[PDB]
This record gives sequence, structure tokens and C-alpha cells, in this order.
Amino acid sequence: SPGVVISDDEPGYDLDLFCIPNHYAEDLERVFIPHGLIMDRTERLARDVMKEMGGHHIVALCVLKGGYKFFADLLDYIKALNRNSDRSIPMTVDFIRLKSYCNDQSTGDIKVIGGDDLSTLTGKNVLIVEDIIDTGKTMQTLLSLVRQYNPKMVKVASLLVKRTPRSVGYKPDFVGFEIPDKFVVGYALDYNEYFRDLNHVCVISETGKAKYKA
Amino acid sequence: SPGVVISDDEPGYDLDLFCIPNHYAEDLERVFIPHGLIMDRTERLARDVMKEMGGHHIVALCVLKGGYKFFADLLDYIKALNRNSDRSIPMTVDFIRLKSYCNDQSTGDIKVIGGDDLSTLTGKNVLIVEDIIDTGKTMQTLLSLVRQYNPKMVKVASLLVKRTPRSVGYKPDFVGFEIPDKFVVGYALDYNEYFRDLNHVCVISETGKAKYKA
Amino acid sequence: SPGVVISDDEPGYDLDLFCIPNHYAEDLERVFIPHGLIMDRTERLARDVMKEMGGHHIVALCVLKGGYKFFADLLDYIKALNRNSDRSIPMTVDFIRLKSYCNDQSTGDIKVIGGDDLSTLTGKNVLIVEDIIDTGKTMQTLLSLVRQYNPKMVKVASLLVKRTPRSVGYKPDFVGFEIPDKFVVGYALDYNEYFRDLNHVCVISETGKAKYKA
Amino acid sequence: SPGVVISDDEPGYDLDLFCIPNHYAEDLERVFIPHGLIMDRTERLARDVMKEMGGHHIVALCVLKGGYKFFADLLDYIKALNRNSDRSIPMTVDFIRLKSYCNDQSTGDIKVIGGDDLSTLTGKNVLIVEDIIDTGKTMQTLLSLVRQYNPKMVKVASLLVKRTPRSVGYKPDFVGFEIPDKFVVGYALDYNEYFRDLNHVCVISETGKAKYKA
Ligand SMILES: Nc1nc2c([C@@H]3N[C@H](COP(=O)(O)O)[C@@H](O)[C@H]3O)c[nH]c2c(=O)[nH]1
Ligand SMILES: Nc1nc2c([C@@H]3N[C@H](COP(=O)(O)O)[C@@H](O)[C@H]3O)c[nH]c2c(=O)[nH]1
Ligand SMILES: Nc1nc2c([C@@H]3N[C@H](COP(=O)(O)O)[C@@H](O)[C@H]3O)c[nH]c2c(=O)[nH]1
Ligand SMILES: Nc1nc2c([C@@H]3N[C@H](COP(=O)(O)O)[C@@H](O)[C@H]3O)c[nH]c2c(=O)[nH]1
Ligand SMILES: [Mg+2]
Ligand SMILES: [Mg+2]
Ligand SMILES: [Mg+2]
Ligand SMILES: [Mg+2]
Ligand SMILES: [Mg+2]
Ligand SMILES: [Mg+2]
Ligand SMILES: [Mg+2]
Ligand SMILES: [Mg+2]
Repeated sequence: SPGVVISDDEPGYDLDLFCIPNHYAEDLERVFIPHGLIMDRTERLARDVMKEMGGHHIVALCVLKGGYKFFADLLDYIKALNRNSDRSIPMTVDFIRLKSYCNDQSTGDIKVIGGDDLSTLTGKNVLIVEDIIDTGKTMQTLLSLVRQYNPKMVKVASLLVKRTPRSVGYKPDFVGFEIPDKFVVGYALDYNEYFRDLNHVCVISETGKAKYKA
Repeated sequence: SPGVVISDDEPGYDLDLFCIPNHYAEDLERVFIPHGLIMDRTERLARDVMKEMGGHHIVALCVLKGGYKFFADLLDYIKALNRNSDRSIPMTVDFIRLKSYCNDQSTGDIKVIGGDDLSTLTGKNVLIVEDIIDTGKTMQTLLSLVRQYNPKMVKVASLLVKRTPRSVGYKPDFVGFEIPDKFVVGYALDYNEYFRDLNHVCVISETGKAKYKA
Repeated sequence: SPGVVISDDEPGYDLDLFCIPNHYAEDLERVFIPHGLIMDRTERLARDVMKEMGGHHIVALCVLKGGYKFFADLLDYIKALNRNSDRSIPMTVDFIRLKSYCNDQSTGDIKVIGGDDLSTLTGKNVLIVEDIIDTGKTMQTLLSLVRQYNPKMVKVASLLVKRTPRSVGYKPDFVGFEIPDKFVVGYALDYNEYFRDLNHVCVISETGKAKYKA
Repeated sequence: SPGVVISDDEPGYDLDLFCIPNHYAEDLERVFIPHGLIMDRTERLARDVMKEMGGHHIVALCVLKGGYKFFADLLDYIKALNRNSDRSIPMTVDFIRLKSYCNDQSTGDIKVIGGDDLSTLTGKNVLIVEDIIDTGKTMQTLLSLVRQYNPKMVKVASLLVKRTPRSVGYKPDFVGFEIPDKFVVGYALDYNEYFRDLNHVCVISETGKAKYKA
């Protein structure tokens, strides 16, 4: 499945219809995926993960920085299931930071800003949690590093998957939303480190990208 | 504003993409407004209410049974604002229950199944909290009833407003979502008492319509 | 089980440690039961209910006005279980109002301000949801009324149970907290209709009792 | 403010009163600080942070892995204030991983696994978010590292502060709870990587210590 498909027509929502930080209004064009919707979709994704890896101990690997919010929420929903059902996915949490984007584009060079503690993943079931699959370079690179160590199994959950001509074609195991070729921010996703402190996933305005341009 | 407008050519979301009670699986067609989206819009509605009435003491009147969820959540968001800024809108709460629907049509006979404690509304600023304005008979009836007690002011917040030829033309002061002419259920809104125990506002299938038909 | 037992020697927390509505600042003495603690306890109560009535269709009956918050939250947790497991407690909802308190004491006279439609309880499994059992007059009156309609089974859930000499000794099927003989407000529990718009269950100050005295 | 002071003989709660992960049923002794209580305290902490640094651009620095849950939640509450008031603390978010514990013991040798990014802190207002101050060694080392790059200002928010003779005597700027000399787990706080996937802060059972010992 492709997840919740947001066609290139979806108009999104007027900023005035929700609560958005005033210091960002100037720089945002529309609310694209409201936080509450992300939550509802993530609750389902958590049940999907539980069905797929339920009877196993897992190592949840958070791809910093962009995946931090999705990582926290996805694990909370899995935790909810773990304490309210017969099913139980015991979890250990790991973090790794990869960097390669400047402005609204990938530089093509993915760097591991530390956390290559991937050697401990040998024989383990790994659940990688990322914010968005764009060109697919980051995940392609991450998967290469992880597989190096022979983990028992590796699954990838990405909140978003972008429909772009630049995509390598990589598809995650779990996907919240499939979106158009627009640079989105919010929910931990940034534009040169800004907009991470934003509840909803929005689209940056032209004046916004210009103002925060590197 | 007319709120968040959901167009006629909008097919909602696949039930498959969310978590819905299995005991309702075949009874629903699609998810129309995810719970989280309702919360996000309700958060903004609370700020708008406080902006308009936040300067005074308010009496929140809940229109049972359908408005119970929206009433609870809207008040919670208003309380969140109250305890996180000097901006305070003291609130007292009241409930009145009106009945007139059978299956998916209004009998045209709006019965007050308990609710004349309305005398306590005299001289007060009233915020009526309702689930949906359809033909408008209910709210028209309620407004007439409340006006009999001379409140200081009366404002109405309805989570939904349906675009239907059957409407009287009434428009609330606050509106969450403007929807197509479809009988929705969930979020305390029912179909012959069922579907109230449902997080998301959904469209009732034909099998559900028959299964729970009065 | 007696629920979470709070001893007579427990004073609660300084108002300074939490966020509380500014308009009630001087009217409250201490935070007695943090909202989040109520939520955590309610979550287990929802699992307990599911374990006792899960195999059946239930009619949740809300005792207005004080039980409205506990009713909304308990049902929300029950719903959460319902959409994340084959275990499904399908439920319909009803509301009933019982008035008898003036200031911080019962007036003896218990008026059932709306409740002829309890006939819908006939032959069904009922879950009564109430805020607090004090003298026991209210619940006693309610149980008698409901029995008149011959329901299949009745179970009561009370957020609080007060340790007081005035109590008749009634014990609910589910209890959140067993508290000392103090007049608490907040979480929908009032003092002459005030303090319902309060997240935490708190103890009133003498100034609050005096200022809102009736 | 010294935060919520938890007494030496604090009993905590029977696990049977809350919902805990099945895989930890025999590994915990008591629920020490309920998740909901942590949330309530964190809400106030966010308002306190906003009161002290609300008029400026702040860099929130998460001390991994322990402070990941507190960091997410504290920032979420700050964001809630940011999108609902005139005051806005635009935040950028950074992470730094420090490691020094084995079982329930501090090796005294702190390792900086990833965070050199600290050069970007020059002339910025830094809010360090940590899980707990025990011996004080970790925060001591961190402030030294951060201060090396001349930040405009640095404040420390620690969810917990342990009363221990081993303590150096460091006092954070914001403190959630001051606890007795016990090795707590949960809410991202681990015991050899275990117990992070647990919502409540609990005390470890004797069987848990032996099963998860390093
Ligand atoms: N805010 C915001 N970040 C990204 C990214 C960042 N780049 C990475 C994915 O890149 P790629 O697939 O191109 O290798 C992710 O880790 C993500 O954080 C890609 N597309 C967007 C986008 O549209 N918006
Ligand atoms: N579940 C579900 N309830 C209603 C109602 C109920 N009828 C009332 C509004 O009716 P009207 O405007 O026609 O008088 C509301 O109180 C609402 O509870 C109208 N339309 C719908 C609908 O599409 N779905
Ligand atoms: N706010 C606040 N309400 C009540 C009540 C109200 N009275 C009813 C119970 O009364 P009784 O058992 O005494 O007959 C409940 O419906 C409850 O709402 C009792 N004690 C308190 C209290 O300490 N505080
Ligand atoms: N789970 C759990 N972790 C810690 C720690 C970890 N050690 C660090 C603080 O140690 P110190 O002050 O001794 O240097 C923190 O980063 C914290 O994660 C100290 N005490 C406890 C405790 O009681 N429980
Ligand atoms: Mg990234
Ligand atoms: Mg980025
Ligand atoms: Mg109605
Ligand atoms: Mg109805
Ligand atoms: Mg009552
Ligand atoms: Mg009362
Ligand atoms: Mg640590
Ligand atoms: Mg640790």
C-alpha cells in the first residue's frame, strides 16, 4: 500500500483555519497535513507494525533530526498497544543522525553525523523510523550501513513518501502519507533548521524559502 | 468563515488507513473527518471563542446527545487557554437534550426531552454547543427557547454545517466543518443511537443503514 | 479492589507546581488529584470494564452534571481498546441528571431532572458512570430508578469514593480513587456550578467557599 | 522552584492500579511517578520556560537517550503556548548523546557519542533538556562543553533531581520532581537499555535487576 494518498490537487488548508505560531505565519503558505491527522494515521501504522513484528523484540532506530517527532509518537502508540493488549513488542531505542539537505534540496552527499553504533544491530530486528522518503538517497544509504552488520530483519516506517521525478524508487515497509512534489516543513521537518517546532506539516511560502535561504 | 469546507467531489478516506472498531467495519463506507482533524480545528475554534467572548463569564450549553463530544473537547481547549495565560473565560456548564431524528431524516418534531432549566440563562452570555446544523429546525427551536429567558447574549458553535437544499438557512457563529449532503456518524453523532462510540466522523454504508434501521 | 487510596493526612500539591485557571487562583487551596493521574487511572478502569463487560453490548449511562468529564474520558479509553483489538464492547449512550447539592452539602431532596427514557435500559447491560459517591443518596436513588426498567445487568463506575461518616456505605463496581472527607472541585465537579472548568481535582479554599457560597 | 518534592518513604503505586507493558510485568516494583503526573508538571514547566526565555529565539538541546521523552513533551507544550498566544519562542532543536552508566552505576567517565555541533551555539540562548541529575557529573561535563562555545545564555531543565549523598550539588533552572535515592526507570530512563519503552517512571523489582543486569 502507498498510504494516505494526497493528490497534486489537494488544496490543503488556509492557515487561518488552525492555530499556527505567529512567527511562522509570514513564512507558511498552507496547512498540508494537520497534526491530528498525522496522529490518526500513525495510530494505524502502529497497529500495522504490531501485526508485522508483534511477536518479536525490536530495536527502533530513529533517523535524526527530522524523524524525531514521528519516532516519539509512533513508539507511544505501540506502547499503548503493549500495555492494553495480549500482543507485546518489547523495544530498545537507538538514534542515528544523517545530513544531506541544504535549503529545499539534497546535496547528494549523505553524512553520518555520528551514531554509527549500527554494529550492535547484528542479529536484531530493526525498525527504522524516518520522516520522509524524497530522492531515497538517505534511506538507501542507511539501509546499506545497517545491512552491513547482518541484522535479523529490517523494516522501514516513513511518515511521508514524495512523488518526485528525482526519486530512486525506494518504497518503505510502512507509509503514512504519499505527497506531491512540494517541500514541506513542520512536525520535526525543517528548512535550514527552522520550522521543526511546528505542530502541523505545512508548505513553505516562496518568501519563506527566500527569507531562510542558506 | 464557513469553516473548513469539505467539497462535494471529496471521497474521504479509506477505512483501511485508520483504526475503527471492528464491530462497525461493514457498517461504514468511508472516514469523512478524522478525529485528529476535528481536534485541530476545535483548538482554533476555542481560540476564536475566547477572542469573541473571552472578556466575560460564559455559560456553555451542550445540546445532547449529539453535541457531547464536541462540547467536551471544545471546553477542554478553552480551559487549556484559561490556565496558560491571564486570558480567562470563567465557564459554567449546562445540558439540554432535544430530539427529532429517526434513521436519517428529521421527523420535523423537535421534542425537548428534558431541558427547561433555561431560566438560569437570564442575563447570562450563552454559548450553545451543537454537533451539526442540517435543516436548522433544532437550532431555530433552541434559539427561540433560550430567547424566552432573556440571556445577555447568545452565540452558537456547531462542529458541522451541512450543505443541503433542506436547510432553513441558519448559520452559526462558529463552524468547524461545512460538509456535503451526507448523513455522517461518529464523534457522538448517531444513527438510531449507534455509531456514537466512534472517534472519526464517517459516512454510513447501506448495510449499516439497514442493519440498524429503526 | 478499593481503587487508589488517598489517606487523610495527604494535603495535595501547592497550586504553584501546576497550571491552574487564574480566575480560580485564590479560590483553590491545593491540587488534590492531577488531571493526568485521573487519566492514567481511568485508562486501567477502561481495561477493567472491558474485562468484565467486554463480551457484551453496553449502554453507558452518564450521571449529569458531575460525571460528564469522567464519562467522556472513560468511554474514550474504552473506544481506544475497541479499535485496536478484536475485543469490542459496542456501546450506546444515555444521560441522566440528578440534583441535590447546595454549597458543599446535600440538600436531602434529590431531583431527577430528566430521566423517563430509562425505559431504553430494559433488558440491556448498563454501565452507570458517576463522579463521586459521598452520602450514597444519589446512586441509591438512581439504582432504584434504573431497576424499575428491568435492565439485564447494572454496573457502576465512580471516579471517587469519599471516606465519610455520612456515607450509607455504597460501593461501586469500579472505583478510581478513595478519598478523605473533603469537598473537592474540578474535573466537572462543582461548588454551586463553579469549578467545573477545571482540569485537576482540587480542594476549595475558604475564600472560594465564601465567595461562591449560595 | 524546587519542583515536586517526593519524600524518602514515598510508596508509589501497586502496578495493578495502572496499565503497564506485559513484558515488564515481573520486572517492576511500583509505579513511582505516573505518566499523567509527569505531563501535568511538564505543562507548568513549559510556561515557566516561556516566562523566562519567551522573548527570544532558543536552541533546545536534547541530552540523549534518557531525556528524549521529556524533551519531546516539554517542547510540545511550549509549541502549544506558541501557537495559542502572542508570545512565541521560535526554537531550533539539537541533540547530544552522553553515556556513563552501567546498571545503576555511574562510571564517572562520560563519553560524548555525538554532539560536536556545539560550535553552532555561539551567541545563542540554550535550553538543555535532561532526564535526571544524579551525581551531577553528566550535566557538569555538558555545561563545560557548551560554555566552551560562548552561548548567549544557558538554562537547564531536568525532569528529575535525585537526593543523593553522591550528588555534587548542582541545581537546574527548571526541575520537575525531586526524588529519593532510588534508581528509577521508564519515560525514556533505562536500566541497561531496558525500560525506555515504558510511560510511567517506576522502581525496578529484584527480578528485573537480575534479568536485565549487565
Ligand atoms: N522538511 C523537509 N525535509 C525533507 C527531507 C529530509 N531529507 C531526508 C530524505 O532525503 P532523501 O530521500 O532525498 O535522501 C529525510 O531525512 C528528510 O529529513 C527530504 N525531503 C524533505 C521535505 O520535503 N521537507
Ligand atoms: N449522526 C447525524 N446526526 C445528524 C443530525 C441531528 N439532528 C440535529 C440537527 O437537525 P436539523 O438541523 O435538521 O434540525 C442535530 O442535533 C443532530 O444531532 C442532523 N444531521 C445529522 C447527520 O447527518 N448525522
Ligand atoms: N464537586 C463536588 N460534588 C460532590 C458531590 C455530588 N453529589 C453526588 C453524590 O452525592 P451523594 O452520594 O452524597 O448522594 C454526586 O452526583 C456528586 O456530583 C458529592 N460530593 C461532592 C464533592 O465533594 N464535590
Ligand atoms: N534510568 C535512570 N537513569 C539515570 C541516570 C542517567 N545518568 C545521567 C545522570 O547522571 P549523573 O548526574 O550521575 O552524571 C543522566 O543522563 C541519566 O540518563 C542517572 N540516574 C539515573 C536513575 O536513577 N535512573
Ligand atoms: Mg533527515
Ligand atoms: Mg532537514
Ligand atoms: Mg442532536
Ligand atoms: Mg441523532
Ligand atoms: Mg452529580
Ligand atoms: Mg454538583
Ligand atoms: Mg542520560
Ligand atoms: Mg541510562
